[PDB]
Amino acid sequence: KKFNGKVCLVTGAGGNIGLATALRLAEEGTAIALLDMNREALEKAEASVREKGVEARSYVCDVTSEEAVIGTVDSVVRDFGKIDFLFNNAGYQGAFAPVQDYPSDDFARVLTINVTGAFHVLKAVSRQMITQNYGRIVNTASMAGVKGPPNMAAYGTSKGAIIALTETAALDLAPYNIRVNAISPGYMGPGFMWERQVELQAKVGSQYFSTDPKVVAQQMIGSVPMRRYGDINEIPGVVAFLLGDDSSFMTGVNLPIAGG
Amino acid sequence: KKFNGKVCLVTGAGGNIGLATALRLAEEGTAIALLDMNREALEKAEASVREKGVEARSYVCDVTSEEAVIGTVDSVVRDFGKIDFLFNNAGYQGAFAPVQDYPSDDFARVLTINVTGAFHVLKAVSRQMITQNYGRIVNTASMAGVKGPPNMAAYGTSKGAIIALTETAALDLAPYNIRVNAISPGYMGPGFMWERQVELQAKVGSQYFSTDPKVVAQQMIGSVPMRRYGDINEIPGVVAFLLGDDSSFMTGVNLPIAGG
Amino acid sequence: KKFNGKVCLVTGAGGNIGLATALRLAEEGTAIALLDMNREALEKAEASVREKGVEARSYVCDVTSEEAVIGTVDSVVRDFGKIDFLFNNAGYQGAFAPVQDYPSDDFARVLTINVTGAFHVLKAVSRQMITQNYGRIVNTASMAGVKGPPNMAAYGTSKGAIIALTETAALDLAPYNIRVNAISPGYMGPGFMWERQVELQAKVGSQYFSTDPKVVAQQMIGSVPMRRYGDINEIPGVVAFLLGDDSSFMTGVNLPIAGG
Amino acid sequence: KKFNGKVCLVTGAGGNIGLATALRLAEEGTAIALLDMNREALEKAEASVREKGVEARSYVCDVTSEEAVIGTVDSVVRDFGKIDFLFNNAGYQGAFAPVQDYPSDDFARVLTINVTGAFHVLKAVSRQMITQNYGRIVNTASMAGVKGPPNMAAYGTSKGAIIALTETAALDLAPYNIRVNAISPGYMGPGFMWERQVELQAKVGSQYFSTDPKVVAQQMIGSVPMRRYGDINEIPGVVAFLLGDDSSFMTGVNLPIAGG
Ligand SMILES: NC(=O)c1ccc[n+]([C@@H]2O[C@H](COP(=O)([O-])OP(=O)(O)OC[C@H]3O[C@@H](n4cnc5c(N)ncnc54)[C@H](O)[C@@H]3O)[C@@H](O)[C@H]2O)c1
Ligand SMILES: NC(=O)c1ccc[n+]([C@@H]2O[C@H](COP(=O)([O-])OP(=O)(O)OC[C@H]3O[C@@H](n4cnc5c(N)ncnc54)[C@H](O)[C@@H]3O)[C@@H](O)[C@H]2O)c1
Ligand SMILES: NC(=O)c1ccc[n+]([C@@H]2O[C@H](COP(=O)([O-])OP(=O)(O)OC[C@H]3O[C@@H](n4cnc5c(N)ncnc54)[C@H](O)[C@@H]3O)[C@@H](O)[C@H]2O)c1
Ligand SMILES: NC(=O)c1ccc[n+]([C@@H]2O[C@H](COP(=O)([O-])OP(=O)(O)OC[C@H]3O[C@@H](n4cnc5c(N)ncnc54)[C@H](O)[C@@H]3O)[C@@H](O)[C@H]2O)c1
Ligand SMILES: [Mg+2]
Ligand SMILES: [Mg+2]
Ligand SMILES: [Mg+2]
Repeated sequence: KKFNGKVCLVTGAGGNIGLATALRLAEEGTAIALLDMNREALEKAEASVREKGVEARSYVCDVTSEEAVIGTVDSVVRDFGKIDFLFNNAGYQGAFAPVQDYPSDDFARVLTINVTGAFHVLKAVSRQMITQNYGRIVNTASMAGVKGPPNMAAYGTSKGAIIALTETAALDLAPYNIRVNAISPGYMGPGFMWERQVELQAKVGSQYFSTDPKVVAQQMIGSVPMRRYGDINEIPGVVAFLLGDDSSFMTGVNLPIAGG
Repeated sequence: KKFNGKVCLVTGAGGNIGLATALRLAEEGTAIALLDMNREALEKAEASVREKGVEARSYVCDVTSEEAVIGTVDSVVRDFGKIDFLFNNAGYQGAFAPVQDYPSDDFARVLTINVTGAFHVLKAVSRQMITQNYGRIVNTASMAGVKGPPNMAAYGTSKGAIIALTETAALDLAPYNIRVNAISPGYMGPGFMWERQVELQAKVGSQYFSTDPKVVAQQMIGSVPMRRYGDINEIPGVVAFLLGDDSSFMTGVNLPIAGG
Repeated sequence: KKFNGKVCLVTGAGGNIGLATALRLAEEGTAIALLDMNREALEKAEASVREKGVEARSYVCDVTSEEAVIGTVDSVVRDFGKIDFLFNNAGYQGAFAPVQDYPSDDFARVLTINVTGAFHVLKAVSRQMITQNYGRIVNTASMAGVKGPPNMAAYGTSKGAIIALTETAALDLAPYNIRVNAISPGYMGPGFMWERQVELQAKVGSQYFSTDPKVVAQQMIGSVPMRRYGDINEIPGVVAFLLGDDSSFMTGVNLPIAGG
Repeated sequence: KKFNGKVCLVTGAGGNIGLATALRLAEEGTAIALLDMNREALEKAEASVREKGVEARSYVCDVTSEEAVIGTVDSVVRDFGKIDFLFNNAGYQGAFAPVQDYPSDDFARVLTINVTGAFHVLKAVSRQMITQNYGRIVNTASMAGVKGPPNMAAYGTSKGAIIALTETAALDLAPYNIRVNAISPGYMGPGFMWERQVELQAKVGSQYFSTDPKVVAQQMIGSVPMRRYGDINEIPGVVAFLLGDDSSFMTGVNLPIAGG
């Protein structure tokens, strides 16, 4: 059971992928600092992680506020003593509309949470890892960043930005024994947020998907070679691999988790 | 002269690549709407363009203001009647510092001008191109967005965003006879933008470049297979190719202009 | 009308893309050396080119035979004096079958004609260009090389090899004022090639396409954002662009011609 | 210990990466079927594997001979009963020379061993895996296939072919619960295969490296962000990740193991 004595700051920890990844890292003996802007979801997640029997604490923090991020990371360093791993995962999906009708205020919001916020967290945590001369970081990008999808102007651009940020961060931090990589999930389901993407692409009425949500879900699944959307639980193991020693000579890489 | 009869809106038109491209398109016959936030630069550029024998006009506009962009685009349409081509090129280079010390305010600034501003222009202009059922767009990305460079966290992420946005826009706009592509210049020189980069990279003291500017320019040119930086004038032709009919079945692509 | 005085060796010249491209280069004043193994196709192609009014000669040659290629290039050099351009285009589509039943002999044949054969030509011709300290080369790859398609194991591998060979050759030949690039056409129609692709994909019965050829054609067209296959006449201008001076700082690049 | 009861066929099992990978898989409880053309290296390699306390057997076989490949695979299924995992790794490094001087016989030999032979193995084994409706495959590509390197025309081309072939095979075999992925090692040292690369690049005297072998080695390490070549033992864990359940929703992907 590796990761014993390791500490991981998970952002967006109250959400689907963040909670699922925290549990896996915990099951592995990792101590977890949960960070999310959503208090209710945060505490519900903290409870599920505590059972795993590892040390764990929560921090309500809006990553777009750098002052709140810096204070929170400092409280984390104070509460756990160090931050070995970072799963820089908080994010917002954005509206769905073709570019000519894309809500402009929403576009800046997507960039601010997904890029600037992810950067606030990476910067503050990286300074700490530098003092430790050790650290492994995984940034959550997306297949939308690998190839811009229809009606997702903002999100796609935010995730493509994350992929480049990951490469630049990998180069800057390499000298301090820190590695930085990214994961790019494709269609993940079910539950919800899969339903959001299905309903909202359907509502657009572009040539890319039907306006019938049941039909859209089939077109999306139908595009995956494995012919299923992925289960949220198929992501934590990729994260763990990128944080652990088997990826020791890997940095600056982006792993599609998309069924082909 | 192809392009005879066409109208191209060029943003960042008072700057290096923007002016060079405007001139080349004017030599081919296209009327030019120049857009830049720098009035002094615009005016010198507008006079050079008119020397080529086409109609040319200037619009002082900060692309970060959507209200200014929409106002300007409307005036461009009132003055020229249409907008056939768009060279979405205004940009800011950003600071040079490793990620752990990257100025946070600058980070948001780079993203707002390079991604949100670029998006404001793309949205307003594509609305007009849809009305025409005709449009060709070229977004200026960068080799920095193709692979994130050291000490350029914000700039590389902004151009990685432009590459994905170009893909999404291409998908969204294909049904209306609009194509959307990008160019990704590598090391281009001489001049102070080339000098700013040599100088500011040298200043960081990172492992990637010497602290001596003469050695940094050597290291940069020495990383290019053609062993020379590119001339700014080796960009206009590429933009013209992506706007004209020789690229009629290409959209959503990104062209490296980098020497190998 | 540039290319006056230029000499272009086109392989696969009797073929569709080859003849289309030779005509366009002839229209720009370039003299054409036509190379193909198919004599009937060649003579009809040559007649079409001469009609353009430029110097032209045909060479029956099987590119898989290095000795035939060497002797042929020597003859083109005596007959025209030099070889400024090369469109390394001859190719074979291969069988269509899922990998577990892909015909092994055919697999080897696809690699020999599409890779080894293109390499024989590229080597022989680059020697002449180094002697002239000038040359521009375009290799015909394919979207199947950019992303391996279903049931096309050999063809995809052959074009993915062409994309790498193009990058190495660009590096190797850079010091001699030689540029080497590639084009990657996607779906092209109508005609024999298109009919074959559709028909043979339908016959496989794989999950990727309908078993009814009428539907398979619609599915292929349907996968394209521009919602049409491309016309081979949308390829010559791209080759011409990669050969001429507007691409002067571009080498080692691969241009998708795929509709999105 | 996952993989208890698993059987993995490893080709090039007498070589560095193949032996290192089989040992790691044996430590996880995997029975190894070692395949190579060199009997003596197989003997030593199998000796090392046995010592991990798992069932292991060796097979002398030239992957370029399809008849030998099918016969060997049948024997493996007879001796172990099934083939759950495949590490398709045998390969030949090729000559080192600028394309214009690349030895043509060697060019073909490289393709035949690295592509056709890997294909022979992939085909025969996928047929078995289809029978089980279960299989995980890892093909060894290389960073040379990700971007064509100077003086390695044949090798880069063969590895670019492997990456495309990996994508096609992932599509073809996905319906039978089989996944196919690749790894792309960068600079791996020390040893004599690394020394061979260093010595032969130095020998070419191209502009890409020093002519002094000692300096070449430093230039290669210096191009790595992590500033060190990777250890061969930093590859096994990646292959194991790609064969195990943590990569359950990943197929058609290529993982660089290159230091940045
Ligand atoms: N679900 C998918 O299919 C999918 C695919 C690709 C990428 N992703 C990405 O994975 C990550 C996690 O996504 P999910 O699937 O877990 O969704 P999710 O909504 O359940 O979780 C995202 C979490 O981040 C939090 N968050 C949002 N804005 C924040 C802010 N300003 N400060 C702090 N926390 C904030 C939310 O409150 C939420 O708990 C995101 O980056 C998302 O874009 C998801
Ligand atoms: N020079 C290079 O080597 C290089 C390499 C890769 C990409 N680029 C990109 O090419 C484009 C043109 O760059 P350059 O080389 O021409 O530099 P430049 O500074 O000369 O021109 C950029 C121009 O955009 C304008 N601009 C900046 N912010 C603006 C705003 N908010 N609103 C309106 N105009 C604004 C500036 O006033 C300037 O005239 C940029 O997007 C740049 O990032 C340049
Ligand atoms: N047509 C398409 O849809 C398409 C799509 C992607 C890539 N391509 C590639 O474009 C190129 C030309 O395609 P096409 O559409 O023109 O096909 P085509 O069949 O019309 O012509 C190919 C030509 O090459 C010649 N040729 C084949 N083997 C040869 C050999 N050993 N020696 C000399 N000549 C030989 C043929 O005789 C023929 O004249 C090929 O490399 C092909 O794979 C075509
Ligand atoms: N060493 C590196 O730095 C590096 C980097 C990228 C990719 N690779 C690739 O990784 C794989 C492993 O290579 P290595 O590093 O282990 O070198 P290696 O020489 O130690 O092992 C290659 C093994 O394959 C065998 N082989 C060669 N031709 C064969 C044939 N026709 N039939 C059966 N077996 C054959 C060899 O005899 C040898 O045992 C190769 O595909 C190689 O090209 C290696
Ligand atoms: Mg990108
Ligand atoms: Mg015909
Ligand atoms: Mg490739």
